[PDB]
Amino acid sequence: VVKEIPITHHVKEGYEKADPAQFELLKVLGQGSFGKVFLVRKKTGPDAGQLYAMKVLKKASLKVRDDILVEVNHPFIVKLHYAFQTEGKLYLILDFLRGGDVFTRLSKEVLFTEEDVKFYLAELALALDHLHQLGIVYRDLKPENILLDEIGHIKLTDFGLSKESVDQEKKAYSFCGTVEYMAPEVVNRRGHSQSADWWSYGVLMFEMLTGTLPFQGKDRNETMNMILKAKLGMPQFLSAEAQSLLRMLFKRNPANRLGSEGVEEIKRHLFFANIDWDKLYKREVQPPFKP
Ligand SMILES: Nc1ncnc2c1ncn2[C@@H]1O[C@H](COP(=O)(O)OP(=O)(O)NP(=O)(O)O)[C@@H](O)[C@H]1O
Ligand SMILES: Nc1ncnc2c1ncn2[C@@H]1O[C@H](COP(=O)(O)OP(=O)(O)NP(=O)(O)O)[C@@H](O)[C@H]1O
Ligand SMILES: [Zn+2]
Repeated sequence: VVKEIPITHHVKEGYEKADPAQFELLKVLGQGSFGKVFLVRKKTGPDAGQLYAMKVLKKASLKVRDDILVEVNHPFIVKLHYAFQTEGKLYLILDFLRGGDVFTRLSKEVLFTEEDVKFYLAELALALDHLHQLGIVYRDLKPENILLDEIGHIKLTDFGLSKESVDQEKKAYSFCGTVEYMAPEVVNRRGHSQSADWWSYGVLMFEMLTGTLPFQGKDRNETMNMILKAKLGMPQFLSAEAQSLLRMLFKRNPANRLGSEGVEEIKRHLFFANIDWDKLYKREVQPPFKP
C-alpha cells in the first residue's frame, strides 16, 4: 500500500537539531520548479564552516509502498543532512554539489561518444533502482535534477520528495511533473510507477545521444498527444546495442518495458556489457569529464 510519510524533522546520525539561524547565505545556486537553491555556510556546531545546499519549501512528504531519510542514502543520490520547520516553512539542508548539471558539462564539448553517456546512464540506473527497492518512485526525473560532484560523478538532486513551493503564486499553478519526460500511462493519469521512471530514463538517453527530445510540440496538449501517438524514428548513427536499449525502454505499455522487473535485465543488457557494476558502485570507475 502506498503510504505518505510527512517530512518535518531530520538530523543526520552524529549531529544535532538545526534551525534557520545556524546557516548564513552565500549565493543562490539555482532555481527549480519548487523554488531556489541557496548556498549556505553552517555558522555553529560540529560542522561549523561547512557548506550546504538549502531548499526552502512549504511542505514535503515521501510516498513509499509498504529510517527512510537514512535509507535513501546512496553513492549517486544527494544526502539530506537536516530538515526542519519554522514560520510556515520547511527547510531542507543538503549536500552541496560543485559540478553543475550533466547537460552543461556535455554542452562544453564539441562532440562526445556513446561511452561517456554510458558512464552517466549506468550510475543513474543504480540510483533509480536503489530508490525502487525502498518502494520509492522518482516521479519527475529531468536533466535539471542530474548534477555532477567534484570528481565528475552523478548526483540526483532529490529522491522522490513530494514537494510544495512556498511562493504562493507558484504553488497556485503547480501540477504533476515535466510532460516531456512522462510515460504514456502517466500522461493518461493512471499514476506514477517504477516502470514510468524507466521510461523517463529512456527519454533522457535519447536526448543525451541526439541532442533532441523525442516528443515535443507547440504546447502541452500537442506534446501529450505526441507522447501517446506520434512516430519516432530510430537514430541511425547509434550502435546496435544503443538502438536495442532504446527500443526496449520505449514501450508505451509498462511491464512490457525494460526495468519493470528490476534493474538486473538493464545491467545485463548488451549496451552495458562493458561495465563493472561493483566498481561503478564503489566510485572506482573513472568519469569521462572533470567538471
Ligand atoms: N544540492 C545542490 N547543490 C548544488 N546545486 C543544486 C543542488 N540542488 C539543486 N541545485 C541547483 O538548483 C536547481 C534546482 O534543482 P532542483 O532540485 O530540481 O529544484 P526543485 O525545485 O527542487 N525540482 P524541479 O522543480 O524539478 O526543478 C538545479 O538547476 C540545480 O543546478
Ligand atoms: N511510491 C509509489 N509507489 C507506487 N505508486 C506511487 C508512488 N507514489 C505515487 N504513486 C502513484 O502516483 C499517484 C500520485 O499522484 P496524485 O497525488 O494522484 O496526483 P499527481 O499530481 O500525479 N502527484 P504529483 O506528481 O506528486 O503531484 C498515485 O495515484 C499513486 O498510484
Ligand atoms: Zn504526478
